Amino acid sequence: QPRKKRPEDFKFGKILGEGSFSTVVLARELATSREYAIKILEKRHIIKENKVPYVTRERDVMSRLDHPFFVKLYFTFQDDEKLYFGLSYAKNGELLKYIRKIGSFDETCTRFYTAEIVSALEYLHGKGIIHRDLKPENILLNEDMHIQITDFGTAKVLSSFVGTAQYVSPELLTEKSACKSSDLWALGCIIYQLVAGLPPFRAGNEYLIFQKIIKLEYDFPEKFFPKARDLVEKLLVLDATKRLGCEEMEGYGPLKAHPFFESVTWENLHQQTPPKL
Ligand SMILES: O=c1nc[nH]c2ccccc12
Repeated sequence: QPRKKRPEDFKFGKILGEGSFSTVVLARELATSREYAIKILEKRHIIKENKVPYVTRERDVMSRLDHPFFVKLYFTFQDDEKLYFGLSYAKNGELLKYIRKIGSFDETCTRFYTAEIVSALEYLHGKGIIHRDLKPENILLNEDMHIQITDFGTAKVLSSFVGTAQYVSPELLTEKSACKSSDLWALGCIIYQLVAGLPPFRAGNEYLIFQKIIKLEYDFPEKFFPKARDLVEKLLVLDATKRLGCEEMEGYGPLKAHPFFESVTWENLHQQTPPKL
């Protein structure tokens, strides 16, 4: 393998994202002129707040991913104060940006992007990995407008944590337990948001959102594609063992065979040209 990279190998540019424990900065490697999104984490702050297990798990999960619809981890290094993770740069930003820009997706764009997300989840879940915080903010778009799912700090590897309120599955609120089917619940919220323009469970504060989620209190706009509504109803199901895609429903085959996806070719989505948004 190549000798470890270091900060001096790059010219750092603009900040791409900021979290409580990390900052992602666009960087151009001098020897190659390649651009990477470098996630930078301060060792002191991680240790102080007991985040070592999360940072360790994020790195370890990313190392295992080798699929076009996921962030790729190219390299890591550290200096005295900071860890550096070299990630694929998703030039077009967040799916959420496009939702806002255009309001809501037509049926062809909903179908295509939903199919990429389902195909990515099939790969992720086949590895026994659960994302636990899936949402349009961490579904990025590459230069070619294919998805690149990111943000694995909170993932779980199948042999505690609660993600973003609007996408939280009822079982987390009633058990503190997660599973693959929790990602599928989030998928149901995302589809709904692509079609309606907004997430299904909304309210003034988290407490009230949580109330709506555990009561399955949401509804569909009249202009909701009927087949997409049927799919969303089969995903937003309080009983986690009855969600389309979960093991107790015999997995991804029946999900991928849903009528909403009739015209989808599953085998080579990454090779297909995405519908203009
Ligand atoms: O461009 C990115 N690629 C991977 N992860 C990210 C996280 C935040 C902002 C950008 C990125």
